[PDB]
Amino acid sequence: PSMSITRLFPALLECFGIVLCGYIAGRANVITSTQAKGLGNFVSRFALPALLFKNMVVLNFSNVDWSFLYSILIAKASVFFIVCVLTLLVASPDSRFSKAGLFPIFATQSNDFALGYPIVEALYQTTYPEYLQYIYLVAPISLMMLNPIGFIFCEIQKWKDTQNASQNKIKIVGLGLLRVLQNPIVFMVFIGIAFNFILDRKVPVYVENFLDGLGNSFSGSALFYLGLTMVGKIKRLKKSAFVVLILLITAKLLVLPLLCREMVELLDKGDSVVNHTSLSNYAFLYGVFPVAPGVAIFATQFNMEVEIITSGMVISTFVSAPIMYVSAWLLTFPTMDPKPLAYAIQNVSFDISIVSLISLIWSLAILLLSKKYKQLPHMLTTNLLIAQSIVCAGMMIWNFVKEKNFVGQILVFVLLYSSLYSTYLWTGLLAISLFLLKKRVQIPVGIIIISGWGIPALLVGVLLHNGDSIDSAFFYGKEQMITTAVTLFCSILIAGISLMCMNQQLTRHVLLCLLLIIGLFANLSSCLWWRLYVELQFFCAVFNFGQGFISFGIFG
Ligand SMILES: O=C(O)Cc1c[nH]c2ccccc12
Repeated sequence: PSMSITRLFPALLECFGIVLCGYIAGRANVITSTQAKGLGNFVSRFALPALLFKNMVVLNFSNVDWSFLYSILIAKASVFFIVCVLTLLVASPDSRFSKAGLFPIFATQSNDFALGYPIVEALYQTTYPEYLQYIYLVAPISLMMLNPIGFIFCEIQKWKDTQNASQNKIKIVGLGLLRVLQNPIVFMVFIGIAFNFILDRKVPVYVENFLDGLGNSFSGSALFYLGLTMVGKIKRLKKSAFVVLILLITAKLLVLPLLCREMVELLDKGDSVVNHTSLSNYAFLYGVFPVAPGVAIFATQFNMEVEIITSGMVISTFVSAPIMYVSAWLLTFPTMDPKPLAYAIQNVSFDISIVSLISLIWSLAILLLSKKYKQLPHMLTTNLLIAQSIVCAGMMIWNFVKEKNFVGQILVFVLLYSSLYSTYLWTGLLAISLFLLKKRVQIPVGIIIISGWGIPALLVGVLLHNGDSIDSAFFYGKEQMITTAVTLFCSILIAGISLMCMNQQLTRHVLLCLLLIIGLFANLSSCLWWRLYVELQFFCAVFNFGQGFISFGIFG
């Protein structure tokens, strides 16, 4: 196989676990924001330049696939151009140039060294080791090609804000270009290239241990500092800022990886289908890396668009975790026969149910201990999150019970499927409560709760076979798909109608409902449908078990 895809979930757990460590440490004030800069300086001024220098000196340029680099770089330049032109057209005069600077940098600059490299290493270290080189070429060449342009627009803004000025364009260009040169990523690549040539790629035996020690310390240290910097960074954005942020995160995490993939398929005219495919897949995963923390640092250095950029970088980081897991598996499925693919979807489900369960336990613990479970709409959220926890238990039980008895499968299917219908129902009932709350009303909490669990249990009672199935979604056949479908059509209608009525704390609950409704749509589409089917089986499994992670992201 082209990707060791089984190595990705541990690598994401490493990455986002160490980010979560840093986030917990900042939240708990184990480290204050001023103490965090001590780690940030080590990370950025010592560990990163050592890592860059080391890898640059070792790098065999007579084995670089320049067509991959040109592809990713043209893809980034395209997204930069698109976001820049589109920003200049859409943004208002008073900050169009800061936006046209920072939004294209945001949309293109990846978290390549801290998050990209551990993930690439996990996937490709054994199967395609030269792909690890391209982190160190794409990420710096990306900066020195695209960042000066964005900085030039920030210097144009700074010039224009200094309204009395009439100063020269060459100052703007040189000053933007100099900020690129001053970046450790850029200058240690020039230096590392110089010592690649001087040293015939041999790092000196007596300097190698130092460069190992500093460079190897980078990854965890950077991920932890990324966690610390993520604390307190998502501010309540305006509607327009939130839509813009969604668009820019879509640029970074959807448009850019699609263009990376397309460009590799244009420009890699090499012969081997397997090499072409794995490189194409790597192009997509490369595009999926979150925004680099450096962009937020630039925004702070310019004092421009800082809330959008900082929030978006944080949100991009959190959103990249599932997108990257989901994408990498999705891109692996074409290479898998249908039974290895069935077990792959259960492995995905198990992996997702682990994180979701942990996130749900935390979310429930917060809602219970804060006693927010006594309030509305939070009590309905609490019931939804209980149902989501029982779904995640259902998956981990199903993983081990999947073909191992018969009546056990019925009890494992019974509780798990009833909870899955409940998650769907509570998604609608939650939106209903938001409408009723926004209306003023004596809200019928007891009826809402007992329906949100009893209607699911009655739906499964009505359903109560396919005993040999690996996938629980078909364990009671087409009649299960019908019962699931009607449940989803109920919940989608109920939720969409009640959110529409609501449109005539509570805002976060609307965001949860929107995101879950998009998920219910996937599982309804997949039920209405019954390679694209295995892909939406993945999106259904992903949602069915992973919905608790969305709940956590919005309440945590
Ligand atoms: O985006 C990257 O991978 C580079 C980077 C530079 N300074 C950082 C601090 C924390 C995490 C990553 C980085």
